[PDB]
Amino acid sequence: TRRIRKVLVANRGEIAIRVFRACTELGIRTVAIYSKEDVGSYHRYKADEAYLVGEGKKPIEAYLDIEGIIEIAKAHDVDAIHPGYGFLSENIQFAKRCREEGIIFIGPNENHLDMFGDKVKARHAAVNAGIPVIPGSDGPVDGLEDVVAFAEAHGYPIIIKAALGGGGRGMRIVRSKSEVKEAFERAKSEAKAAFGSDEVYVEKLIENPKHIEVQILGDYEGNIVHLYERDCSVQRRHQKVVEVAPSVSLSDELRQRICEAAVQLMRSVGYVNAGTVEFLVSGDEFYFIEVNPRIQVEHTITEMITGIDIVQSQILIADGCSLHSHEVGIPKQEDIRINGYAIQSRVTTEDPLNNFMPDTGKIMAYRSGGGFGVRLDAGNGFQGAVITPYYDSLLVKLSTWALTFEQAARKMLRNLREFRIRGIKTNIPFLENVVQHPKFLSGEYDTSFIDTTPELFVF
Amino acid sequence: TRRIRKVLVANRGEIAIRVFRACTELGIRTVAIYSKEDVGSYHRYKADEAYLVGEGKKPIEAYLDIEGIIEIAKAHDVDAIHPGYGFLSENIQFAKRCREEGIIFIGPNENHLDMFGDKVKARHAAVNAGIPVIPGSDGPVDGLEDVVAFAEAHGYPIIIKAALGGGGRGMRIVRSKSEVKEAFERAKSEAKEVYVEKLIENPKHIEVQILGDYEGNIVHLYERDCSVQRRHQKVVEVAPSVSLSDELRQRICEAAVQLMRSVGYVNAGTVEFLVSGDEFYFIEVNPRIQVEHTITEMITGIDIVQSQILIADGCSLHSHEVGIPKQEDIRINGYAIQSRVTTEDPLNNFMPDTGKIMAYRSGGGFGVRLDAGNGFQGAVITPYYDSLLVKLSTWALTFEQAARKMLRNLREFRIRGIKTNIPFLENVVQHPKFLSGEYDTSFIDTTPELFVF
Repeated sequence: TRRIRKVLVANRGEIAIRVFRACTELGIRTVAIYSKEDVGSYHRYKADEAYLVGEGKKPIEAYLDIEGIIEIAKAHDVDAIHPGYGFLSENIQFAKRCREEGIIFIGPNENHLDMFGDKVKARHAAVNAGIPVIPGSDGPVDGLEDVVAFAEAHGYPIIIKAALGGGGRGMRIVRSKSEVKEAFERAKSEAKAAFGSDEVYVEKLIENPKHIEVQILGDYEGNIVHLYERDCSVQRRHQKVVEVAPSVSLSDELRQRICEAAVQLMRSVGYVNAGTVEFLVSGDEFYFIEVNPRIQVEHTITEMITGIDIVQSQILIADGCSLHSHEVGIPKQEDIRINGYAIQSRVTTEDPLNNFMPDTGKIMAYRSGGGFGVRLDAGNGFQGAVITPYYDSLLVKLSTWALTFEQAARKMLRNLREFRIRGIKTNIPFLENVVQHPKFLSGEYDTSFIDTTPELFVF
Repeated sequence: TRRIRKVLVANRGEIAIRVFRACTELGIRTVAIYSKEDVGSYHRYKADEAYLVGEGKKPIEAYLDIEGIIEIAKAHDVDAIHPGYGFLSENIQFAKRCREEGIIFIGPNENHLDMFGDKVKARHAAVNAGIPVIPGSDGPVDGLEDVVAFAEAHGYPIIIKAALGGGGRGMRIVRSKSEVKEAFERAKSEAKEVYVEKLIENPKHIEVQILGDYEGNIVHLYERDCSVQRRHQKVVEVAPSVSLSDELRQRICEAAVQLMRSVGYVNAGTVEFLVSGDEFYFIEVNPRIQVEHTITEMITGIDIVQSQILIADGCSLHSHEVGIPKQEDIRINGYAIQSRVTTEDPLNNFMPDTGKIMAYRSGGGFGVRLDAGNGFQGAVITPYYDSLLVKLSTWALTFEQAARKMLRNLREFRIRGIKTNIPFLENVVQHPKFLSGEYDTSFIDTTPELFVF
């Protein structure tokens, strides 16, 4: 039976607002939480009722207050909590505590949150399921001949990483065999000097990939569907900037192989609810790299090309409904379709002329464009608002759909342009630069785009 | 260009919450007004701001205080007012004051309101546009032989009415020539000067949605079928009409466009017709939005309220912002049905029940729109307004499916603490005559079972 009368969103800003709408639409009452920091936040007011959480804790911590949140749910007849993204949404402790208190958790099961929070467990999950992964040594290599033969087996470019460098430091790229001997000896002595261990791993470098992600929905009855892919190749220093759906110049036969790859893995683990599978792509090959056991900021553009409300589905799936049930109403795979293109970006208070440091303060004048095929998910982008340093400094999330990619791009550019802000800086001039650039407009581009095109940083 | 940054909704309940949605989806800030009575009304908390209006007036008059509404709008920097339906939404003096105070009126011009708020002025605009109307004597008849001849030209059945009387209190049907002699004779004695009209009996009731811009552009969004009526009240609307020919559909829609173009109508409006076989007849223009507007949005995929706001902001029908395709490219897909759940107890003559809702749960889901009025747990339903719990609209690829969803969702409502009309709504939507897709305005009033429970 449907149990969910009232839902609490344990989150803030645009994604809280997003789930409030989904709830109201479904006839479900809502509960927002806010920190002292958010006593003036827009989201506090878009819920049917709001309660202060994590009092005396810090700005970020007050949303991590697992016991105070749950104390609120039980205190006000909450049946289920939506975790949105990016706070407790992937936290195992939260989910099982909900389960103990008899509060439903909109999201997959804990063994899902665990298996996909560990890169090793996931890598194993994917190989078990028959999906390709990026070739790497499992431990640190024994010696030079190992790196040589790894390279003979997988082809350069390769990359050698210090063991204790963790991620992101003590890494060395090798493009040729004439390059490997010195590059290895060096990678040892340098990791030993900087971290204290000479141990290094090797990986296959998949260079300048397209970053392709697939949306997934599973019910408790084992049904799985993909809502096709979103293209997240437009990135600055590896952080997402503009997502496109579907991927413009992705082979449609390649589109197929990828998506099936994603369902085959999620079915093999019986993923329940909403989740995404990420791949890196080069030519005809693709490699699994991550699963996000939750919804994502950019879910919007898939909803637009498919016509499926993803957040409404999350809730219904959480109350026991199946993907093809009357209420969820998602069709069989072969009848799900994409129509046109959709693009998203996120207007922030990041000052591109100040190393993108987030500006703070009070927005004196605020006005936006909007319209058909335009979607305005506001964070705290409104006139008179007070933007603090504590959070995601997100003014509004902007999603634009049109029949043709070219059209979707004009729509985005035109609506970034229609914005009038007074009182704080924003990242609009950079967003403007990115989506107006011939390379993006070409539909054909990979993850090296932004980092490699310097004119994007002239204002 | 565009000037709308803030809109006040001069209304309450579902229609005001519906416009609050559109506004937010456009980056537009929202203000609500509530009467003292609606101090715990849901819509008050759904707007960005909210101010008590008409304090010290009756409940209805509260939402009729033009000067109190203007005041709130000026004091709070409102650029435009949405009247919704059913209060000041057709009030020429309301639109006049807005223009006066340079406040945009989300709706057509004052002359549109005037000509279409009068049956005579309306009939003349329809006629002057080449649109068929229902036959009548342009004045009182001179004697019996004129009635005879009127019916010979237009055909029985005819209707005889008194002048000092009015529609209803002074009206008599005549089906054959045998009656006219005695009927005409009676009408003269009873009414004690008479008029004659053709009777369009058991007509289907079809209305066409129209939109126009300040550039002179006009599109229809096809028709809604409102035949299903209890005592001429609308109970269940369907779109598109299930058993209405395409030729006839096309003919009826063009009639609506032709007529609205000829008057330069602007913003949202509806042209009502009565259809009989292959003939149809103009009867009314609703120069505002209607309750049923949901089901037309659903089949066409066009957001009418948002188009309303953008059109009043100067935006062209086919501009980037409004985004409506060429008339020829506008399509309909699937079917949509609307129902309104109220506290009308059909076991107490449909008298509106009041009180505190102790328990409330509804269904919901894909293809289901819930436009809440005051149907929520812990709500207190007063006898003063529309007494609406929730306006229910369902869409599906086929009519049968859309009917089943509507029926299925009605059955999921759990309401404890007060009566509703779901018992009637269910009987109506489950009946095979309605499911057949082939019914007219006589359906409800000639099917008694609908009132057994």
